[PDB]
Amino acid sequence: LRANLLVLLTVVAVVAGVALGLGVSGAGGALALGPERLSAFVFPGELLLRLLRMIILPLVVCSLIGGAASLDPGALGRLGAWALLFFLVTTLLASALGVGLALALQPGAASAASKEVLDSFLDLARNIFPSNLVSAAFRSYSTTYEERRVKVPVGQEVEGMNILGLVVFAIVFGVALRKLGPEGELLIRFFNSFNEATMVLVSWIMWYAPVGIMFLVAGKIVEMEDVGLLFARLGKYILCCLLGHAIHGLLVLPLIYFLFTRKNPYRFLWGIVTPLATAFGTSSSSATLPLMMKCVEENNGVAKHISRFILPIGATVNMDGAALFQCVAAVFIAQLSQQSLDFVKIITILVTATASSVGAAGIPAGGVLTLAIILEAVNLPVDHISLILAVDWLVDRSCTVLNVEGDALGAGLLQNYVD
Ligand SMILES: NC(=O)CC[C@H](N)C(=O)O
Ligand code: NA
Ligand code: NA
Ligand code: NA
Repeated sequence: LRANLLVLLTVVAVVAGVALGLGVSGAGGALALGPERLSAFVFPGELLLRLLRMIILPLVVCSLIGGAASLDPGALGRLGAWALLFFLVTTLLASALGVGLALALQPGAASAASKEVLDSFLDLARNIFPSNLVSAAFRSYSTTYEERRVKVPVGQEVEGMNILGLVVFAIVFGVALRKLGPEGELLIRFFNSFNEATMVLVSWIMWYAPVGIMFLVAGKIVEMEDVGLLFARLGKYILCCLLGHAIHGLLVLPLIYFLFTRKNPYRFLWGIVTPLATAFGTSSSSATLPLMMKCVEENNGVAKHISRFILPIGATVNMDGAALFQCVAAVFIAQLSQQSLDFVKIITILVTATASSVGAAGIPAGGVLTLAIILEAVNLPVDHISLILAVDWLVDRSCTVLNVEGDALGAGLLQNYVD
Protein backbone atom coordinates (compact mmCIF):
# COMPACT_ATOMS: atom_id res chain seq x y z
CA LEU A 1 0.00 0.00 0.00
CA ARG A 2 1.24 3.47 -0.91
CA ALA A 3 -0.05 4.89 2.39
CA ASN A 4 2.03 2.35 4.32
CA LEU A 5 5.14 3.29 2.34
CA LEU A 6 4.59 6.97 3.15
CA VAL A 7 4.23 6.16 6.86
CA LEU A 8 7.39 4.04 6.72
CA LEU A 9 9.29 6.89 5.05
CA THR A 10 7.94 9.35 7.63
CA VAL A 11 8.93 7.10 10.55
CA VAL A 12 12.42 6.67 9.09
CA ALA A 13 12.62 10.43 8.51
CA VAL A 14 12.03 11.21 12.20
CA VAL A 15 14.48 8.49 13.25
CA ALA A 16 17.06 9.59 10.68
CA GLY A 17 16.50 13.25 11.53
CA VAL A 18 17.23 12.61 15.20
CA ALA A 19 20.23 10.45 14.29
CA LEU A 20 21.56 13.02 11.82
CA GLY A 21 21.01 15.89 14.25
CA LEU A 22 22.82 14.28 17.18
CA GLY A 23 25.60 13.15 14.85
CA VAL A 24 26.11 16.63 13.42
CA SER A 25 25.82 18.19 16.88
CA GLY A 26 28.13 15.62 18.44
CA ALA A 27 30.84 15.60 15.77
CA GLY A 28 31.18 19.31 15.03
CA GLY A 29 27.99 21.01 16.18
CA ALA A 30 26.64 24.31 14.89
CA LEU A 31 30.01 26.03 15.34
CA ALA A 32 31.79 23.72 12.87
CA LEU A 33 29.13 24.24 10.20
CA GLY A 34 28.86 28.00 10.64
CA PRO A 35 26.06 30.26 9.39
CA GLU A 36 27.03 29.60 5.77
CA ARG A 37 26.40 25.87 6.25
CA LEU A 38 23.74 25.97 8.98
CA SER A 39 21.33 27.84 6.70
CA ALA A 40 21.83 25.29 3.92
CA PHE A 41 21.58 22.36 6.35
CA VAL A 42 18.13 23.39 7.64
CA PHE A 43 16.97 24.70 4.25
CA PRO A 44 15.25 21.44 3.13
CA GLY A 45 13.19 21.61 6.31
CA GLU A 46 12.40 25.27 5.63
CA LEU A 47 11.28 24.38 2.09
CA LEU A 48 8.66 22.01 3.51
CA LEU A 49 7.28 24.80 5.70
CA ARG A 50 7.09 27.18 2.73
CA LEU A 51 5.31 24.58 0.58
CA LEU A 52 2.86 23.77 3.37
CA ARG A 53 2.20 27.43 4.19
CA MET A 54 1.63 28.35 0.54
CA ILE A 55 -1.40 26.05 0.23
CA ILE A 56 -3.05 26.95 3.56
CA LEU A 57 -4.88 29.96 2.11
CA PRO A 58 -6.40 28.15 -0.92
CA LEU A 59 -7.19 25.05 1.16
CA VAL A 60 -8.79 26.80 4.15
CA VAL A 61 -10.86 29.25 2.11
CA CYS A 62 -12.10 26.82 -0.54
CA SER A 63 -12.75 23.87 1.80
CA LEU A 64 -14.77 25.95 4.26
CA ILE A 65 -16.75 27.74 1.54
CA GLY A 66 -17.51 24.42 -0.12
CA GLY A 67 -18.07 22.67 3.20
CA ALA A 68 -20.46 25.29 4.56
CA ALA A 69 -22.35 25.49 1.25
CA SER A 70 -22.76 21.69 1.15
CA LEU A 71 -24.94 21.50 4.28
CA ASP A 72 -28.23 22.94 5.45
CA PRO A 73 -27.59 25.90 7.80
CA GLY A 74 -29.54 24.05 10.48
CA ALA A 75 -27.49 20.91 9.86
CA LEU A 76 -24.27 22.94 9.65
CA GLY A 77 -25.09 24.69 12.93
CA ARG A 78 -25.72 21.38 14.68
CA LEU A 79 -22.45 19.97 13.32
CA GLY A 80 -20.63 23.12 14.41
CA ALA A 81 -22.24 23.08 17.85
CA TRP A 82 -21.22 19.46 18.41
CA ALA A 83 -17.69 20.22 17.20
CA LEU A 84 -17.39 23.18 19.58
CA LEU A 85 -18.61 21.02 22.46
CA PHE A 86 -16.00 18.37 21.65
CA PHE A 87 -13.30 21.04 21.34
CA LEU A 88 -14.29 22.62 24.67
CA VAL A 89 -14.53 19.32 26.57
CA THR A 90 -11.22 17.95 25.29
CA THR A 91 -9.48 21.27 25.98
CA LEU A 92 -10.91 21.17 29.52
CA LEU A 93 -9.68 17.59 29.93
CA ALA A 94 -6.21 18.57 28.73
CA SER A 95 -6.23 21.55 31.11
CA ALA A 96 -7.37 19.36 34.01
CA LEU A 97 -4.79 16.68 33.22
CA GLY A 98 -1.97 19.22 33.03
CA VAL A 99 -2.84 20.70 36.41
CA GLY A 100 -3.27 17.26 37.96
CA LEU A 101 0.11 15.98 36.82
CA ALA A 102 1.81 19.25 37.79
CA LEU A 103 0.30 19.07 41.28
CA ALA A 104 1.27 15.40 41.59
CA LEU A 105 4.84 15.42 40.27
CA GLN A 106 5.49 19.01 41.48
CA PRO A 107 8.06 20.13 38.87
CA GLY A 108 8.63 23.33 40.86
CA ALA A 109 10.06 21.62 43.94
CA ALA A 110 13.71 22.63 43.54
CA SER A 111 13.49 26.41 43.07
CA ALA A 112 17.06 26.81 41.84
CA ALA A 113 16.18 29.70 39.50
CA SER A 114 3.37 41.83 27.40
CA LYS A 115 -0.22 42.27 26.21
CA GLU A 116 -3.05 42.74 28.69
CA VAL A 117 -5.91 40.27 29.02
CA LEU A 118 -8.49 42.68 27.60
CA ASP A 119 -6.30 43.67 24.64
CA SER A 120 -5.59 40.01 23.86
CA PHE A 121 -9.31 39.23 23.61
CA LEU A 122 -10.08 42.44 21.71
CA ASP A 123 -7.37 41.44 19.21
CA LEU A 124 -9.08 38.05 18.95
CA ALA A 125 -12.40 39.72 18.13
CA ARG A 126 -10.67 42.04 15.66
CA ASN A 127 -8.95 39.08 14.02
CA ILE A 128 -12.23 37.13 13.88
CA PHE A 129 -13.73 39.96 11.82
CA PRO A 130 -10.88 41.13 9.55
CA SER A 131 -11.02 44.66 8.17
CA ASN A 132 -9.61 43.51 4.80
CA LEU A 133 -9.84 40.07 3.21
CA VAL A 134 -6.68 40.53 1.13
CA SER A 135 -4.74 41.87 4.12
CA ALA A 136 -5.98 39.00 6.31
CA ALA A 137 -4.34 36.59 3.85
CA PHE A 138 -0.91 37.64 5.15
CA ARG A 139 -1.47 39.94 8.17
CA SER A 140 -3.14 39.83 11.59
CA TYR A 141 -4.15 42.57 13.99
CA SER A 142 -1.89 43.01 17.01
CA THR A 143 -1.89 45.56 19.83
CA THR A 144 1.21 47.45 20.95
CA TYR A 145 1.58 50.04 23.70
CA GLU A 146 2.79 53.64 23.72
CA GLU A 147 3.65 56.04 26.54
CA ARG A 148 1.34 59.07 26.51
CA ARG A 149 2.95 56.99 32.65
CA VAL A 150 -0.29 55.58 31.23
CA LYS A 151 -0.05 52.88 28.57
CA VAL A 152 -2.29 53.59 25.57
CA PRO A 153 -3.00 50.44 23.49
CA VAL A 154 -2.32 51.24 19.83
CA GLY A 155 -3.09 48.59 17.22
CA GLN A 156 -1.72 47.78 13.78
CA GLU A 157 -1.52 44.78 11.47
CA VAL A 158 1.55 42.57 11.89
CA GLU A 159 2.95 39.88 9.63
CA GLY A 160 1.27 36.50 10.01
CA MET A 161 -1.70 34.90 8.28
CA ASN A 162 -5.09 35.63 9.86
CA ILE A 163 -6.36 32.07 9.58
CA LEU A 164 -9.15 32.62 12.13
CA GLY A 165 -10.51 35.60 10.21
CA LEU A 166 -10.34 33.71 6.93
CA VAL A 167 -12.00 30.71 8.58
CA VAL A 168 -14.91 32.83 9.83
CA PHE A 169 -15.43 34.62 6.52
CA ALA A 170 -15.27 31.41 4.48
CA ILE A 171 -17.92 29.74 6.65
CA VAL A 172 -20.16 32.82 6.46
CA PHE A 173 -19.59 33.14 2.71
CA GLY A 174 -20.36 29.44 2.28
CA VAL A 175 -23.65 29.88 4.13
CA ALA A 176 -24.43 32.85 1.87
CA LEU A 177 -23.80 30.70 -1.20
CA ARG A 178 -26.15 28.02 0.16
CA LYS A 179 -28.90 30.58 0.77
CA LEU A 180 -28.50 31.96 -2.76
CA GLY A 181 -29.85 28.74 -4.27
CA PRO A 182 -29.35 28.08 -7.98
CA GLU A 183 -27.47 31.35 -8.53
CA GLY A 184 -24.78 30.44 -6.00
CA GLU A 185 -24.32 26.95 -7.42
CA LEU A 186 -21.65 28.16 -9.85
CA LEU A 187 -19.48 29.51 -7.03
CA ILE A 188 -19.89 26.28 -5.06
CA ARG A 189 -18.57 24.40 -8.10
CA PHE A 190 -15.72 26.91 -8.48
CA PHE A 191 -14.46 26.61 -4.90
CA ASN A 192 -14.93 22.83 -4.92
CA SER A 193 -12.88 22.58 -8.11
CA PHE A 194 -10.26 24.94 -6.65
CA ASN A 195 -10.22 22.88 -3.45
CA GLU A 196 -9.82 19.64 -5.41
CA ALA A 197 -7.00 21.10 -7.51
CA THR A 198 -5.20 22.27 -4.36
CA MET A 199 -5.51 18.75 -2.94
CA VAL A 200 -3.53 17.52 -5.96
CA LEU A 201 -0.68 19.83 -4.91
CA VAL A 202 -0.95 18.49 -1.35
CA SER A 203 -0.39 14.93 -2.57
CA TRP A 204 2.86 16.08 -4.20
CA ILE A 205 4.02 18.11 -1.19
CA MET A 206 3.07 15.03 0.86
CA TRP A 207 5.93 13.00 -0.62
CA TYR A 208 8.42 15.77 0.20
CA ALA A 209 7.33 15.73 3.86
CA PRO A 210 9.73 12.91 4.90
CA VAL A 211 12.63 14.80 3.31
CA GLY A 212 11.52 18.03 4.97
CA ILE A 213 10.82 16.41 8.34
CA MET A 214 14.26 14.79 8.49
CA PHE A 215 16.04 18.12 7.98
CA LEU A 216 13.54 20.01 10.15
CA VAL A 217 14.11 17.98 13.32
CA ALA A 218 17.83 17.53 12.65
CA GLY A 219 18.32 21.28 12.35
CA LYS A 220 16.34 22.01 15.51
CA ILE A 221 18.36 19.70 17.77
CA VAL A 222 21.57 21.05 16.22
CA GLU A 223 20.75 24.74 16.74
CA MET A 224 19.42 23.94 20.24
CA GLU A 225 22.62 22.78 21.91
CA ASP A 226 23.22 22.33 25.65
CA VAL A 227 20.19 20.02 25.82
CA GLY A 228 21.63 18.20 28.84
CA LEU A 229 21.81 21.41 30.86
CA LEU A 230 18.18 22.15 29.95
CA PHE A 231 17.12 18.66 31.04
CA ALA A 232 18.97 19.17 34.34
CA ARG A 233 16.95 22.12 35.72
CA LEU A 234 13.67 21.78 33.79
CA GLY A 235 13.70 18.01 33.38
CA LYS A 236 10.70 17.55 35.64
CA TYR A 237 8.75 20.34 33.92
CA ILE A 238 9.46 18.82 30.50
CA LEU A 239 8.39 15.43 31.85
CA CYS A 240 5.11 16.90 33.14
CA CYS A 241 4.35 18.53 29.78
CA LEU A 242 5.40 15.58 27.62
CA LEU A 243 3.73 12.95 29.82
CA GLY A 244 0.56 15.03 29.85
CA HIS A 245 0.63 15.20 26.06
CA ALA A 246 1.29 11.45 25.91
CA ILE A 247 -1.48 10.60 28.38
CA HIS A 248 -3.97 12.92 26.69
CA GLY A 249 -2.86 11.93 23.19
CA LEU A 250 -2.54 8.17 23.66
CA LEU A 251 -4.97 7.32 26.48
CA VAL A 252 -7.54 10.10 26.95
CA LEU A 253 -8.28 11.15 23.36
CA PRO A 254 -8.26 7.58 21.93
CA LEU A 255 -10.63 6.46 24.70
CA ILE A 256 -13.08 9.25 23.85
CA TYR A 257 -12.93 8.17 20.20
CA PHE A 258 -13.46 4.53 21.22
CA LEU A 259 -16.40 5.29 23.52
CA PHE A 260 -18.54 7.10 20.94
CA THR A 261 -17.30 5.26 17.84
CA ARG A 262 -16.72 1.61 18.75
CA LYS A 263 -13.74 1.39 16.38
CA ASN A 264 -10.01 1.10 16.97
CA PRO A 265 -8.67 4.58 17.80
CA TYR A 266 -5.02 3.69 17.16
CA ARG A 267 -5.88 2.52 13.64
CA PHE A 268 -7.26 6.03 13.08
CA LEU A 269 -4.01 7.46 14.48
CA TRP A 270 -1.95 5.22 12.17
CA GLY A 271 -3.53 6.83 9.10
CA ILE A 272 -2.51 10.31 10.29
CA VAL A 273 1.09 9.43 11.24
CA THR A 274 2.55 11.67 8.53
CA PRO A 275 0.72 14.88 9.59
CA LEU A 276 1.49 14.10 13.24
CA ALA A 277 5.22 13.88 12.50
CA THR A 278 4.87 16.90 10.21
CA ALA A 279 3.23 18.71 13.13
CA PHE A 280 6.18 17.73 15.31
CA GLY A 281 8.72 18.88 12.73
CA THR A 282 7.03 22.13 11.71
CA SER A 283 5.69 22.89 15.22
CA SER A 284 2.71 24.62 13.60
CA SER A 285 -0.88 23.40 13.32
CA SER A 286 -1.55 25.58 10.28
CA ALA A 287 1.18 24.14 8.04
CA THR A 288 0.33 20.54 8.93
CA LEU A 289 -3.39 21.16 8.32
CA PRO A 290 -3.03 20.48 4.54
CA LEU A 291 -1.54 17.05 5.27
CA MET A 292 -4.02 16.32 8.06
CA MET A 293 -6.98 16.99 5.76
CA LYS A 294 -5.30 14.80 3.14
CA CYS A 295 -4.88 11.80 5.47
CA VAL A 296 -8.25 12.15 7.20
CA GLU A 297 -10.09 12.05 3.86
CA GLU A 298 -8.25 9.10 2.28
CA ASN A 299 -6.30 7.15 4.91
CA ASN A 300 -9.39 7.26 7.15
CA GLY A 301 -13.01 6.94 6.14
CA VAL A 302 -14.04 10.43 7.20
CA ALA A 303 -16.43 12.12 4.78
CA LYS A 304 -15.19 14.93 2.55
CA HIS A 305 -17.56 17.56 3.94
CA ILE A 306 -16.85 16.64 7.57
CA SER A 307 -13.07 16.72 7.14
CA ARG A 308 -13.09 19.96 5.14
CA PHE A 309 -15.22 21.71 7.79
CA ILE A 310 -14.10 20.43 11.20
CA LEU A 311 -10.35 20.31 10.58
CA PRO A 312 -9.92 23.96 9.41
CA ILE A 313 -11.95 25.16 12.40
CA GLY A 314 -10.17 22.88 14.85
CA ALA A 315 -6.74 23.95 13.59
CA THR A 316 -7.37 27.40 15.11
CA VAL A 317 -9.79 26.72 17.98
CA ASN A 318 -9.08 23.17 19.22
CA MET A 319 -5.60 23.24 20.79
CA ASP A 320 -5.35 20.55 23.47
CA GLY A 321 -1.56 20.75 23.62
CA ALA A 322 -1.51 24.50 24.26
CA ALA A 323 -3.99 24.21 27.14
CA LEU A 324 -2.10 21.36 28.82
CA PHE A 325 1.27 23.10 28.44
CA GLN A 326 -0.11 26.39 29.78
CA CYS A 327 -1.71 24.66 32.77
CA VAL A 328 1.53 22.84 33.63
CA ALA A 329 3.53 26.06 33.26
CA ALA A 330 1.07 28.00 35.43
CA VAL A 331 1.30 25.43 38.23
CA PHE A 332 5.06 25.06 37.73
CA ILE A 333 5.55 28.82 38.10
CA ALA A 334 3.27 28.84 41.15
CA GLN A 335 5.34 26.08 42.77
CA LEU A 336 8.55 27.98 42.02
CA SER A 337 7.19 31.08 43.78
CA GLN A 338 6.07 28.91 46.75
CA GLN A 339 2.47 29.97 46.05
CA SER A 340 -0.21 27.55 47.22
CA LEU A 341 -3.12 26.98 44.84
CA ASP A 342 -6.56 26.27 46.29
CA PHE A 343 -9.63 25.00 44.45
CA VAL A 344 -10.68 28.44 43.19
CA LYS A 345 -7.22 29.18 41.76
CA ILE A 346 -7.17 25.79 40.03
CA ILE A 347 -10.60 26.37 38.45
CA THR A 348 -9.67 29.75 36.97
CA ILE A 349 -6.45 28.20 35.63
CA LEU A 350 -8.54 25.61 33.77
CA VAL A 351 -10.93 28.24 32.39
CA THR A 352 -8.25 30.76 31.41
CA ALA A 353 -6.13 28.10 29.69
CA THR A 354 -9.15 26.94 27.68
CA ALA A 355 -9.96 30.50 26.61
CA SER A 356 -6.32 31.30 25.82
CA SER A 357 -5.92 28.10 23.79
CA VAL A 358 -8.67 29.28 21.43
CA GLY A 359 -6.81 32.56 20.95
CA ALA A 360 -3.48 30.86 20.24
CA ALA A 361 -2.42 31.53 16.66
CA GLY A 362 -1.35 27.94 15.91
CA ILE A 363 2.16 29.02 14.89
CA PRO A 364 5.62 28.06 16.19
CA ALA A 365 6.31 29.59 19.61
CA GLY A 366 2.72 30.88 19.54
CA GLY A 367 1.57 29.22 22.75
CA VAL A 368 3.81 31.16 25.13
CA LEU A 369 2.32 34.57 24.28
CA THR A 370 -0.92 33.54 26.02
CA LEU A 371 0.89 32.06 29.03
CA ALA A 372 1.30 35.54 30.54
CA ILE A 373 -2.48 36.09 30.37
CA ILE A 374 -3.10 33.11 32.67
CA LEU A 375 -0.43 34.26 35.13
CA GLU A 376 -1.94 37.73 35.61
CA ALA A 377 -5.43 36.26 35.99
CA VAL A 378 -4.21 33.92 38.75
CA ASN A 379 -1.69 36.50 40.09
CA LEU A 380 1.69 34.82 39.73
CA PRO A 381 5.08 36.39 38.91
CA VAL A 382 5.79 36.68 35.19
CA ASP A 383 9.61 36.78 35.29
CA HIS A 384 9.73 32.97 35.45
CA ILE A 385 8.45 32.73 31.85
CA SER A 386 12.06 33.09 30.69
CA LEU A 387 12.61 29.53 31.94
CA ILE A 388 9.74 28.30 29.74
CA LEU A 389 11.28 29.95 26.67
CA ALA A 390 14.45 27.88 27.14
CA VAL A 391 12.62 24.58 26.56
CA ASP A 392 9.66 25.85 24.51
CA TRP A 393 11.28 24.57 21.31
CA LEU A 394 10.63 21.00 22.50
CA VAL A 395 7.38 21.51 24.42
CA ASP A 396 5.75 23.45 21.57
CA ARG A 397 6.49 20.61 19.15
CA SER A 398 4.79 18.18 21.53
CA CYS A 399 1.86 20.60 21.78
CA THR A 400 1.47 20.74 18.00
CA VAL A 401 1.16 16.94 17.79
CA LEU A 402 -1.61 17.06 20.40
CA ASN A 403 -3.15 20.16 18.81
CA VAL A 404 -3.85 18.44 15.48
CA GLU A 405 -4.50 14.94 16.84
CA GLY A 406 -7.65 16.12 18.60
CA ASP A 407 -8.86 17.74 15.38
CA ALA A 408 -8.52 14.47 13.44
CA LEU A 409 -10.17 12.37 16.15
CA GLY A 410 -12.90 15.00 16.35
CA ALA A 411 -13.55 14.53 12.64
CA GLY A 412 -13.77 10.79 13.24
CA LEU A 413 -16.19 11.31 16.13
CA LEU A 414 -18.46 13.58 14.10
CA GLN A 415 -18.26 11.16 11.17
CA ASN A 416 -20.41 8.67 13.08
CA TYR A 417 -22.77 11.42 14.27
CA VAL A 418 -23.77 12.16 10.67
CA ASP A 419 -23.86 8.44 9.81
N1 LIG B 1 2.09 25.62 22.20
C1 LIG B 1 1.14 25.60 21.27
O1 LIG B 1 0.26 24.75 21.23
C2 LIG B 1 1.20 26.71 20.23
C3 LIG B 1 0.56 26.31 18.92
C4 LIG B 1 1.28 25.20 18.17
N2 LIG B 1 2.58 25.66 17.70
C5 LIG B 1 0.41 24.69 17.03
O2 LIG B 1 0.50 25.16 15.90
O3 LIG B 1 -0.42 23.80 17.22
NA1 NA C 1 -10.11 20.51 22.88
NA1 NA D 1 -5.69 22.38 16.46
NA1 NA E 1 -5.92 28.16 19.09
